[PDB]
Amino acid sequence: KVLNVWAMGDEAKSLKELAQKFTKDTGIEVKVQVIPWANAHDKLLTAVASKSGPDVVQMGTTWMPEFVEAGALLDITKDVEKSKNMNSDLFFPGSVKTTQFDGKTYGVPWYAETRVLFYRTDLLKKVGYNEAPKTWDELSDAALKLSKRGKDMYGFAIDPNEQTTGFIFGRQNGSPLFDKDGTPVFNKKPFVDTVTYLDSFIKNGSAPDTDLGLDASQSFGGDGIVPMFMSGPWMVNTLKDTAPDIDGKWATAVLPKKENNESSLGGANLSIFKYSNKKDDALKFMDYMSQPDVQLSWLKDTNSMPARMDAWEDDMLKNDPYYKVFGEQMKTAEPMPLIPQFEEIAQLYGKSWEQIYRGGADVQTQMDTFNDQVEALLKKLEHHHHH
Ligand SMILES: OC[C@H]1O[C@@H](O[C@H]2[C@H](O[C@H]3[C@H](O[C@@H]4[C@@H](O)[C@H](O)[C@@H](CO)O[C@@H]4O)O[C@H](CO)[C@@H](O)[C@@H]3O)O[C@H](CO)[C@@H](O)[C@@H]2O)[C@H](O)[C@@H](O)[C@@H]1O
Ligand SMILES: [Mg+2]
Repeated sequence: KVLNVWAMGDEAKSLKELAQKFTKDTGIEVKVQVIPWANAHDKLLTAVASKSGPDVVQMGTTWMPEFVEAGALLDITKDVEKSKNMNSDLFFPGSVKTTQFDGKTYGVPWYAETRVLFYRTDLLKKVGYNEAPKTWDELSDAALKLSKRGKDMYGFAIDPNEQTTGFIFGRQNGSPLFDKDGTPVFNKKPFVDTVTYLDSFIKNGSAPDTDLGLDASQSFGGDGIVPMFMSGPWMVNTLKDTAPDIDGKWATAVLPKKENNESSLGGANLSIFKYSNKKDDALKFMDYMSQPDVQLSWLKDTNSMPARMDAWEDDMLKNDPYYKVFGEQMKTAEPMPLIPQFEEIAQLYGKSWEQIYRGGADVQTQMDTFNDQVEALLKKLEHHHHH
């Protein structure tokens, strides 16, 4: 009797609230499950293996190609063309790219995100930076200077389990990641030099080489143990809600540049699980949640980025300092490679990064290994497409 919705993290709390109003408005009962992002990919895999799971699923954009490849998401092309709230034409092209495969559409953008630099304005001033670092050389320099405040003080965080980080920096140094032929180029100089660059922060003590176990207010607030980092909109919301002691002492900025300062485009879509016996009510739910006023309500409350383009004309999105930075960054933000093995490739990058930063492996050598692993994965997939 109940429409099952799987959602993730902090956003799923807003979705649960909205779903309560949906149930009041339509009479359709809805149970929203809240799944940590850390566990979600495994939970999705289990649902696919068992063909049992939710009716509506919040899908991280980077996993769209995987779960379309697996046949787990319903083709909703005809249905979204005929909604006035879910039509692809309303959304940013980069967001739409995460939903469309071989001419068919498999979800509706729910929110977008991109990654920006968060920095303590007061602490950067004290090391001679009146504005955020704007190049790789400046990020390195400021970070190293901030790390000299003390043995347990740092300058910049590199999250070893953040799928986007290595690949963002790689593209900034001109690596396409995969060349025109689909061949991975992780062992070519642009990428190798990127990973050397990131390792430089570990080697010089300016990025922590273990998880310090601090929440954002404890690491970025107070005396600013970690005084620069990269994140998305959800960290503006977190810091506004949890770090009052640094109100007026931090800001965001666009990413520092190397060749370019491109960031990632991510977020989440709403999709219908292929095996659902509630497809009609799933679509009603998605249409309702795509109402522009329903969207803007929760988006602005959480400082989140709409994937719907006309939302950006809203006075807050044009004039709020955080939204100005996100909007600027979004102009050039690109999805991670939209390939069905992305997550597994990212996890492989993670292992290789750990061999380097913790194991002391030579970067070129480890990138040769990693690139071979990736090529092997791609061949393994190709073979499934050639029976
Ligand atoms: O990778 C799948 C999917 O990720 C989306 O990013 C979402 C982000 O998830 C990242 C995670 O963030 C956590 C946060 O969820 C958690 O509440 C706090 C406190 O525990 O810690 C982090 O900040 O970070 C890990 C790396 O450590 C990363 O793997 C996750 O992707 O969570 C945000 C808060 O819910 C979401 O706003 C954000 O969308 C991408 O947007 C999407 O493209 C990816 O497919
Ligand atoms: Mg130090």
